[PDB]
Amino acid sequence: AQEFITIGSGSTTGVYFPVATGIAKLVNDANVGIRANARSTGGSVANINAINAGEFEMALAQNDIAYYAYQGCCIPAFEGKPVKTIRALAALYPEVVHVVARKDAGIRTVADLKGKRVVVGDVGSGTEQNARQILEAYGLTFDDLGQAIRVSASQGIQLMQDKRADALFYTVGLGASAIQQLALTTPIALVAVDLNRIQAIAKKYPFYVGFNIPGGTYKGVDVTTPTVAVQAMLIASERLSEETVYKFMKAVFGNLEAFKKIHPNLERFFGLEKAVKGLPIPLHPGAERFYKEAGVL
Ligand SMILES: N[C@@H](CCC(=O)O)C(=O)O
Repeated sequence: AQEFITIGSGSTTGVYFPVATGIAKLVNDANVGIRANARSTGGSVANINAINAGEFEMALAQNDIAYYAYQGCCIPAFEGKPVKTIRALAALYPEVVHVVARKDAGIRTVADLKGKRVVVGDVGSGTEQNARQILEAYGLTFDDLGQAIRVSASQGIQLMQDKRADALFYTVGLGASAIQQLALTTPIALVAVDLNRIQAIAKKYPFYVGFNIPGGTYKGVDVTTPTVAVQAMLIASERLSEETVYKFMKAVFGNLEAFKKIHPNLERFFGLEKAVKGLPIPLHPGAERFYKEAGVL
């Protein structure tokens, strides 16, 4: 096809990557004049910066990060430096904050992370921002950690396996390959995140919702873990034409069955009505047209 669209995602072993890869496949197989490809990246912040720079046309990103970027606030990457070019295409599924600790590492709560070697997320990840915020809720900062490691998901679980890291954060949909792998190769435990503590700073970071990771989701973790979650979204540049986005939406979301087959999180959590519910940034004109046509707006 002649209109090229690159979709920013995340680590190859996270959920954004397989989802973006699946979306690109649906668009390319539709033969509608669009040539799409998914790019692995550090995550939400890197993706939004790439769209702002005109390097990516679309990307997956957390709703909280998208809001901070659009409004130009809350986090260093966007404080006083708004990215008004991003638009929402659809809300997708919940991204849960996973706090994974090696057993016998002396870590039972977030407070125990003080002095430990922790993988806080990849460079340019939304994960790193959530990690800083959660630590703040417990009165800590990255300077209280023994080491704040920033690497990809694959690299992070390798460090855990080799005992070069004691804990790892990952804001990601349930069932992420990286987390499943980590649980299978290493004796781990999931650290809970107290919603009440998070609520104490909800005025600064208002997007967290309570979420329970069901016991048995990951190998060796049979107890349910109370934590928090944000929402994964598909975003795009306002520079894309209304018709390009519309055509794209039809090829991707036109056949819900085919779309949900891309990943278990979509099959489990995706819905057209929820796709336009409580968005943090404006909908792209082409998406608005699609949803109106679908009778959702
Ligand atoms: N939400 C994560 C990425 C999760 C994923 O790759 O599935 C981030 O922005 O860092």
